[PDB]
Amino acid sequence: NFFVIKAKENGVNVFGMTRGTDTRFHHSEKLDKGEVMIAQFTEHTSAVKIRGKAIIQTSYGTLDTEKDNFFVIKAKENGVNVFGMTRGTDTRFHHSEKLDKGEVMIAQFTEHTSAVKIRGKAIIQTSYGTLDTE
Amino acid sequence: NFFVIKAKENGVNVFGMTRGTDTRFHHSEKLDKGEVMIAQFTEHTSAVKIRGKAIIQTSYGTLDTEKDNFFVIKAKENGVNVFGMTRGTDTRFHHSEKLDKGEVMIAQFTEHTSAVKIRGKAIIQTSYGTLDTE
Amino acid sequence: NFFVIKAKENGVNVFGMTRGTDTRFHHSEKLDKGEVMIAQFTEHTSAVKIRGKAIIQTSYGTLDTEKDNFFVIKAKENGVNVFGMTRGTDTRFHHSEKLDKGEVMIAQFTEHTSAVKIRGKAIIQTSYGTLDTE
Amino acid sequence: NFFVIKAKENGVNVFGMTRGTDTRFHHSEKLDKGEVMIAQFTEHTSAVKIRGKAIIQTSYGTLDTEKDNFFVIKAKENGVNVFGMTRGTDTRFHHSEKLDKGEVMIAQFTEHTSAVKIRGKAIIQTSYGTLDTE
Amino acid sequence: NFFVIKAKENGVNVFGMTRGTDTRFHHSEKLDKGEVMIAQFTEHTSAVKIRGKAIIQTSYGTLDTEKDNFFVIKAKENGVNVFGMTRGTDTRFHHSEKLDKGEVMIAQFTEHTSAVKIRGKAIIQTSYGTLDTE
Amino acid sequence: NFFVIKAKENGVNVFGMTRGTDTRFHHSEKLDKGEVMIAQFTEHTSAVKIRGKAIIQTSYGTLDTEKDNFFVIKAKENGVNVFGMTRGTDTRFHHSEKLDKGEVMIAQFTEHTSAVKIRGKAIIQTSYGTLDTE
Repeated sequence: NFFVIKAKENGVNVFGMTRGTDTRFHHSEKLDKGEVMIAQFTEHTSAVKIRGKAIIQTSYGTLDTEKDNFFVIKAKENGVNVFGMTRGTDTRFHHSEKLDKGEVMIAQFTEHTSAVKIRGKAIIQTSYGTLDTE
Repeated sequence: NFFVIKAKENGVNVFGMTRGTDTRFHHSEKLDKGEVMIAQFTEHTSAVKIRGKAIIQTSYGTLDTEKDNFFVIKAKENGVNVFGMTRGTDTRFHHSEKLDKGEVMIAQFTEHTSAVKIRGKAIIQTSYGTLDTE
Repeated sequence: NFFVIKAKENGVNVFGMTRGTDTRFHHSEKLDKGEVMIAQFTEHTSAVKIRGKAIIQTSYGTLDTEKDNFFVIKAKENGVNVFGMTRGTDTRFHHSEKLDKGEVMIAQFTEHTSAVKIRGKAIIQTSYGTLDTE
Repeated sequence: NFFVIKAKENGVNVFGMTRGTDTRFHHSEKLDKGEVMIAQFTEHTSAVKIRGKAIIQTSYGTLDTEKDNFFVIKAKENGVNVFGMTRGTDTRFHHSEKLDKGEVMIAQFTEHTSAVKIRGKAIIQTSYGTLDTE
Repeated sequence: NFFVIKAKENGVNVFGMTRGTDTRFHHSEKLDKGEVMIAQFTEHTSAVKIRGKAIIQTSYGTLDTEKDNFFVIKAKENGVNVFGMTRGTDTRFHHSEKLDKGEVMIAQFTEHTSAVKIRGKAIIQTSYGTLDTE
Repeated sequence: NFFVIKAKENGVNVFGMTRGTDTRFHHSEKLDKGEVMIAQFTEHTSAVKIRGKAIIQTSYGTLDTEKDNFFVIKAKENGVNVFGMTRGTDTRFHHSEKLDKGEVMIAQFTEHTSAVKIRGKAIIQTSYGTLDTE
């Protein structure tokens, strides 16, 4: 599948997360005002972290960064965190991702992870609908 | 497929059942108030047992723990039990699962089981609709 | 595919027919009042015979035993019979199944049978709709 | 796919045509009043000829013998004929089938035939709709 | 896929074009008044040229010869021509087909051709809709 | 998939871009007034550049050159540019395409490119809807 982004300012950033349990950012894009980005989910990148004033658009609908298979998360407040399961018999929440207010995250479901856990107040969108932490 | 859970309290628990006739719980999660969980059905886990005050959401609709392919069961009362068939020529109800009032169960259909039998008063949801024991 | 049953009394029975031309019953279930059953069609069982006061539910709709791919039959009266073709060049109606008033039958289409013939007054449901013998 | 027939009298007949250019009838069924028949299209039988007072029902709708992929033909009058093409470079109308008023024909599309031609007044039904010779 | 034709006169003709860049007519059918034809698109025939007073019917709708994947063309006037691309690196319009007023053409997309060009005034129908040269 | 073009003048041009990171134009078509073109996306051509007064029609709708999976771009003004990502670990915007006011571009998603970036004011259409740079 694919997604669409639009920039409301200069400096809107994109971080690509390495696919797998070992997670780190390999890119730091910079988008000027009026930018529009189109991209896929690849074997190298199963998730994307968006930053800055931007508009994100996907199959589940259109999301705004400022307004108060795969899945969507929008951080309503600061300190928002996320956790990931390790597939297989060895079971534990491997990582504790972190996000700030207004940050957005998107990720597919990988052979390395079968479940996810979230912390902080945030909005969630899926192929089934939407879900708010409050 | 996938499912979504939301926690209304602290201590909402998740038990993963080992896939196959040999059934036992390999995990005991703990969810605080405001938790949200997303997970898949895996070769290691064909069924899930949910416990505590929570909201469960699936393709068949949205279910509440307190309000009075794969399938869904919601225990309306205490003493609710479930049974499973053994696939193949050797035919008999192998186990007698047990559930309490307000407990929820979800399970795929496995190569080890072709049919299921339920006891106690409960609610059932499927790709076809819903069914109440009363 | 799958089907759902509900019991209105004690003693609702289920007979599984051996897949193939050689047909006989390998099981005789007993369902108490309030029972609910879920099962698949398997290589070992291509058809099922239901007996007793029960409610049957499938993709073609919901059927009642008392009210006056695969296919559905409901015996409106006693003496209802069914016949099966033998696939291949050797062509003849191999068997003459029998059913009583209120009895229900369900069966897939197998490599052993390509056509079926019915006798007695009965109701039929398919992926296309419903059909009454009268 | 499949089809359904219902008999309005005794002696409703079914002829199965051998699949391929070499066409002849291998069966002559007899249906009493109130009969109902269900059958498939098989490698041995790509077409079926129906005779007598009967009701035929398919994905394209419900047809009556008396009222004035695969395809459907209903003979409105006597002398109705049909012709078949031979697939491959060798091209010619191999046969000239014949039908009487009220007769019905059904046939799949085979590796031996790519096109068909009809004569007499008749009604035609397809996955696209219906067509009358008049 | 398939198509349907109906004849409004005697002498309605059908020309089958050889599949590939080398195009010539291998057949010249003759249809009397009231004829109805059904045929497929085959490896031997990727396109068909229709001539005479007839009614053509396809998934894109119903067309009349007199009224003023694959694709459809209807010649509104005389001198209508069509051209075909040669697939691969070697690129040029290989042929210049010709059609008269009221003539109709149908063709699949082949490994030999990836694009087509038309000349004269004509009507076009596709899986997307219709298009008129005027 | 496919697309349709119509010419409003003489000299409407088509440029085919070589599939892959190495991009250059292999063809320069000329379309007279009233032209209509149909073509596919091929292994040799993953994108097409349209020039001149023309009407373009695709699954996402109908576009006009003058009015003020794969994707669509319409240059609203002069100086419009586009950029492409290089798939794999080696990550950078390889090229900076350029377009003038009224120019249109169409391209599939290739194994060589996973994302694209645009510059200038333009209109975008996708399987999800439309997007304007303003």
